[PDB]
Amino acid sequence: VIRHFLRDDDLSPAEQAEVLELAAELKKDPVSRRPLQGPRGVAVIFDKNSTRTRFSFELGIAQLGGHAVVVDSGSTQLGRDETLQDTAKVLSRYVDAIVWRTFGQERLDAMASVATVPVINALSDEFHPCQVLADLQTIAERKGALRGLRLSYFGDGANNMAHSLLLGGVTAGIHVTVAAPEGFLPDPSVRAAAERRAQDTGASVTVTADAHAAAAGADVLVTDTWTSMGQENDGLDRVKPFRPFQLNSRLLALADSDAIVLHCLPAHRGDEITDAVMDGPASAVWDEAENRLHAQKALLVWLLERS
Amino acid sequence: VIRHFLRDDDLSPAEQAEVLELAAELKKDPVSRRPLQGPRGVAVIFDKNSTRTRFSFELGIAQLGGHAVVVDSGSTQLGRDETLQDTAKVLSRYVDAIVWRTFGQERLDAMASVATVPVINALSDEFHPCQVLADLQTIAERKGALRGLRLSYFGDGANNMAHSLLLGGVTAGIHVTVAAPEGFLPDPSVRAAAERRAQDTGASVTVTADAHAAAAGADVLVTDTWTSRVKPFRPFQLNSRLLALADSDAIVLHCLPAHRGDEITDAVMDGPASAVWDEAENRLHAQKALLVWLLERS
Amino acid sequence: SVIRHFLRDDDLSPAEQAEVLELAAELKKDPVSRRPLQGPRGVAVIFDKNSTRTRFSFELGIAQLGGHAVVVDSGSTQLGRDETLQDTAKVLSRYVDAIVWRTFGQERLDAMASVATVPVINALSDEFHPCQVLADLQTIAERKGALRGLRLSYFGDGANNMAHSLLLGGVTAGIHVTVAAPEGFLPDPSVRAAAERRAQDTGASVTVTADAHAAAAGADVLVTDTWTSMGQENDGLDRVKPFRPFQLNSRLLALADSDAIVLHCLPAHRGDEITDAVMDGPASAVWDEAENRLHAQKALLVWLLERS
Repeated sequence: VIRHFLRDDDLSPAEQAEVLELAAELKKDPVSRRPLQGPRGVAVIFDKNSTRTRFSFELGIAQLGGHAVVVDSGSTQLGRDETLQDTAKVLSRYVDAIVWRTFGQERLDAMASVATVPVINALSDEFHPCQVLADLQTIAERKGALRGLRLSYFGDGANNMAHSLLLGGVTAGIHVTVAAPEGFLPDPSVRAAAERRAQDTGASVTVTADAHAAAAGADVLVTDTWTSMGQENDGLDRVKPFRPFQLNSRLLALADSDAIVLHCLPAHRGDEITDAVMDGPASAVWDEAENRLHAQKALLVWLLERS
Repeated sequence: VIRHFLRDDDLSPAEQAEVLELAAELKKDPVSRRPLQGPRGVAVIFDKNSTRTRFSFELGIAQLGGHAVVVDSGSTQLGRDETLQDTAKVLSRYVDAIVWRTFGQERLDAMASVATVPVINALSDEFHPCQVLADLQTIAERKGALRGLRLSYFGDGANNMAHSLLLGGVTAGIHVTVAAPEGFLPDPSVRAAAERRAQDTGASVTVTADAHAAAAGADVLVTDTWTSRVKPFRPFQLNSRLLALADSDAIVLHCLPAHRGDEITDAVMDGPASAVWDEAENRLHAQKALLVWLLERS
Repeated sequence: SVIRHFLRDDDLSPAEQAEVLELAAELKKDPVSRRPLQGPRGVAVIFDKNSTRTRFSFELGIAQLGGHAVVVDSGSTQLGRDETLQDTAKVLSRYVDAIVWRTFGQERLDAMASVATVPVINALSDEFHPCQVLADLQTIAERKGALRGLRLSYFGDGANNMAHSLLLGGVTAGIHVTVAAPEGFLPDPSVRAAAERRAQDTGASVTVTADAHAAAAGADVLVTDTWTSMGQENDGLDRVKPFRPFQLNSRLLALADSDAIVLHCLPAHRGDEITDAVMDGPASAVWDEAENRLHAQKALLVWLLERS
């Protein structure tokens, strides 16, 4: 059985713990594991723009001994000239894993349904699970055991980061709160999956429109841009509902005195997060970005040896 | 004293056999040849979109120890800011071979006239010779000796795949048939070159509008998308009806991407005659063999 | 230690430039003998503008130092739009050991270098092209030996990146540099003054003239470049008539030293700034010059990495 990573709950709590431990080991010894020596190939396909995911996967694959074939948005978007299933079958003959940033989750599901190699979600409309592996590695290295920590996410509660912080966070035993305005709440199916997974780990799920209540006592405060490129023409004012949820100094003062701040980047300073918070002593955004490299190398090692 | 690969007949029958033998060796032992260790560079330039050619060349070059510099069609078109001859001279100072997917064959000829390193056609409007090397490797590993086999291509008989199956097929001793409607027949000078090469190998060339006759007794049945306007080609659809007419143990090939329901049906493409996935894999092995072979002769 | 960047030619002292150029000759002889980036370690190579020579030379050179170039080209969204240049520089510094960047305004390079924790290298900007001039100096040294006291004349637009870098990099090597350009197209005053100060240290000199024949006479090296960059195509000027007298043609080359060599960074517009006869003739060193982008930039990277 081939293991894929299309959503955070694809890993059990025990498996997630294995990946996060390998991530810590690979951060210490970054070229000690060469499962892709040869080089073996890995597909890294971008239907959307990327800086952090592009650099971290391309270099991480190289440091595992492999060669990343990076496909840009200049190539014809996949699924136009042939079925995604046909593409997955041919790519499986060239590479040992397929890393793909795309739109609908169903596109990832289609490729994983027929690929003979692991398929990894490098960002979809619905989830960003490699980002949250790096977030969890960052939280662990700054706070220790993840179980019982309180994490609050602020902004659009139905975007990929909100969904993956729910799923990935409760898998780690984190008490996850999503603070979002009315009409921007997590997908019900994702919320229910996080609630079921939380039963197994002692975690919990909270969804609230009360930003100050979400910030109070939190160990980790997280936010993300409020609007994806596909939502810019959706007809909504996507600024006025979110301003109460801005991660600013006043909000940070409400959290635990030792709280840290995460943001997957790119940040739009002055919108979802302020300069004072992002450049202040609680910010862990640069270590978080670095840990994309280490966490994704661990994920690849782990999937490859189980597939 | 420098060898290029712009069309299938650039290799003699004997040299094609050498490259195909190397392809089988490299498929068994994919990192056993490292002529590009260093790394030395290879340019891989795309004037137009690619999946299979991009992956197969980029990874194949890496597995020869080299480093492919992949130039995308999003980058400024080649020969727009300076002559192709100036580009060829400069690239020859950085890389040991130039792989190029373009349109007009005369562009490939211009590059190859001045480059001091091998130039390889990664797909042109006229030929797709690296695809046919992979096809020949696929046929060989399933049927053994190529000489005397019957291969039929169906559909648009005027495109690069039809031309290269003609030229590369007769170079291997294959009796090649193109089944195509009038107005979409092979270029006469390509057909004439194929008939000429066929005299040396025991091969032959047939061009027919009768898909049933072409399918009857065929050992290899091949098709490709119809446009690069569909009414003339429908009778040449590679479906279960035609396949039922072929020889026992016949192989089905399609260079990809496929438009399922047009030139080929799901039942044929997903059925037990289909070798389209091995065929696509063999782009990697056959192109590595081609590069090894060209580099040691250049 | 401090972090050394290479944004303009004078970022290297004369002694430091000599070290880089010596390393360039050593690496040309033994191209895989230095592996500071083995691992591989990453290097970012970002192109806000098109390139062939800089793209191939940096991507392969980095690989031959053992590293892995992450090449970002113009189809990926332009840097500075999705997030600040400073945020980008901080993030890249966590993934790579150096940042190579072809961009527009020099101030954009200054912004990344202010926050980056790794060397930033100018791979061509509006104001300078210092990696080209390192390759030019390597080529001249190959052909002529000692650079000190040679006479080099550049012809064409006196205010573009190649004129500025030939001034600064040339006098840093002890070369007497002349820029021959029509009035109105003269070097930036602050670059001219900086080159005059640096020339005083090396015994070199700076000359700026509208007299192309006088600039060619006695020269050891004649250099030109295209007259018009993309950003100037719509500046309203006739950018042909003023530059015709400055064309590097056979008549001009005949006025220089009988063993003079000809350089051109490429791409060339044959028939405008240079003629076929000159570019394809025996004085032309343009192909060696292009090849030396590989060697000189490898030397630069080795040198910066060991000091950062």
